[PDB]
Amino acid sequence: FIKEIHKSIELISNLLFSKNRNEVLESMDFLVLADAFDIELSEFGIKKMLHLVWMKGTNDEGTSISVHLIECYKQLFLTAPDSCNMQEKAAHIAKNLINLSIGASIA
DNA sequence: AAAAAAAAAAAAAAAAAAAAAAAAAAAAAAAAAAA
Repeated sequence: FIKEIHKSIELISNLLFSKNRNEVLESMDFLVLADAFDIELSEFGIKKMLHLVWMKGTNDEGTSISVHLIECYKQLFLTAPDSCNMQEKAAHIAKNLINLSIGASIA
């Protein structure tokens, strides 16, 4: 089942760049639900979410791709467990933001 | 607080109009021959 889920992550990393809006949105929700667990290649899928910052649209109904990407990365890398103070809230946020740019390419 | 209804968007198939290309017919011009 884990091998088939990894094949699924490999296919959803390609389906992120489709033309339908709801396909991209449910693909992003699937990758967020995978990375809420500790699936190994799921992080790779999250990297291909980062190139969804460019696809813009002035439609103004539902949630767009970038407006959903803000919420996805906010839940992933901009939160901490709520038993923390204000100080280590910012420390965990800054640790996640620093670790987001350690093993990074130019793109 | 949840469910139902209405509106908008998406996908597939079909139809209409315009543009381009092809074919046919008619007319005009030139040259040659005969009385």
